[PDB]
Amino acid sequence: VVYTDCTESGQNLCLCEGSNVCGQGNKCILGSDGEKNQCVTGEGTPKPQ
Repeated sequence: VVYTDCTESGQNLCLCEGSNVCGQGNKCILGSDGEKNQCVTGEGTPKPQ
């Protein structure tokens, strides 16, 4: 399957780290002064369409 490019910090099923997708149940953190992506644990949200 293929989702889409993230657009808000806290997503999961999106292209977080590079072109690879994270995994529901985690928590990605976008834009953060140099930190464009980081698949960290926590509770993210299924990037809607």
